[PDB]
Amino acid sequence: QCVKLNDGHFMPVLGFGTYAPPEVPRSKALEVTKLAIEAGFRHIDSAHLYNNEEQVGLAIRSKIADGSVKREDIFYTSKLWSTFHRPELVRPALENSLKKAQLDYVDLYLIHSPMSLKPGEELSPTDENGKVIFDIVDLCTTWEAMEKCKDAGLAKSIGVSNFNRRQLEMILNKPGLKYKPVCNQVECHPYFNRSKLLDFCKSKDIVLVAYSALGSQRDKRWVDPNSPVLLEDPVLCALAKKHKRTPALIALRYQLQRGVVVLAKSYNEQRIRQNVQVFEFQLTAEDMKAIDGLDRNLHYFNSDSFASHPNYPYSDEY
Ligand SMILES: NC(=O)c1ccc[n+]([C@@H]2O[C@H](COP(=O)([O-])OP(=O)(O)OC[C@H]3O[C@@H](n4cnc5c(N)ncnc54)[C@H](OP(=O)(O)O)[C@@H]3O)[C@@H](O)[C@H]2O)c1
Ligand SMILES: COc1ccc2c(c1)c(Cc1no[nH]c1=O)c(C)n2C(=O)c1ccc(Cl)cc1
Repeated sequence: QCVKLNDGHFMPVLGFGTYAPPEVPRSKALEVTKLAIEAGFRHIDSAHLYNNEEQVGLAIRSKIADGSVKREDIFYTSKLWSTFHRPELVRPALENSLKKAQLDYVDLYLIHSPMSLKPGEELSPTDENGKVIFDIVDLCTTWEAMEKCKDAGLAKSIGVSNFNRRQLEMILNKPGLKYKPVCNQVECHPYFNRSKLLDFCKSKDIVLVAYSALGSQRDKRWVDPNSPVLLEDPVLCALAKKHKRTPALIALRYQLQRGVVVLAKSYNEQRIRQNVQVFEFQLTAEDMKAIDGLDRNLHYFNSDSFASHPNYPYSDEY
């Protein structure tokens, strides 16, 4: 149940999403990561941004200690936050994630976003007028620092997140490149299916990893409440009824059959266990075309405050 990455390592094709908004107590991340491993999740997606790597690492430690898994059975992802793009900050940021999680390595380290921010430990640097402070960094130099993290053994694989085709090509065409990104983790669901970007990634042996594949958590700081609810889509709901599954399972299976590695966040014990049932049924070729028809170019995150960023990913066609 894995895909082979272009560096030879293997990534489980279903991943557990661990982000929860700050109102959720941090003990929950510990509890649900254990439930996820107990349910069969082996790929766990975290990040410095999520303020939960300590709890996710504790959950992994606990399941290793009780004999449920070994460390090599777990695929753990962290991400470099955008205030750490300057190359001298990359390894210290990774080492800090490893210390928090009490891991010797991450299986995957990503550049969280191409949209560089003012360097510092402050995650949301803002000016005297409350505006986020951008930074200008050559992401090829960030990538060179990521490559050194892989050679140092601290990350088994390295990749990117929220890149568009042009930004991927900047890395791929970098002189003296040693490691291609193994993946590009991007927003991907039936209302924003990234088919052109997926075709490009396939042509370069880069895995597309889908986040907000269930339509996001609809956080009201970020999500227009008038945006359509993905899991209420009539086509998804009709397919769920036809297959005797759930709209969530349809949305996850859609990604698996188009060669996309799919993440699924749930902090609910029964939904966690439901999502691993994605492997138990199949969509027909006609089902897949019907879902392909749902694309609305819908980004669940209101990105107006970032649209002026030089590395804003959504100005290009893809
Ligand atoms: N690289 C990035 O920039 C980036 C951005 C966004 C997300 N991510 C990663 O992707 C992960 C998931 O994306 P997401 O956080 O946007 O959430 P999601 O996977 O789109 O799921 C969204 C909501 O679906 C609900 N859900 C889960 N399973 C369900 C089921 N079987 N039936 C019905 N509802 C179900 C969950 O609510 P309950 O918890 O109540 O089940 C969750 O809040 C994140 O946790 C994070 O790891 C990365
Ligand atoms: C749909 O929800 C979204 C969408 C985008 C998101 C996020 C959640 C999150 C935060 C988060 N929540 O859960 N896990 C995560 O990492 C970030 C850090 N995003 C980006 O950086 C991003 C890239 C391009 C653009 Cl234009 C805007 C934002």
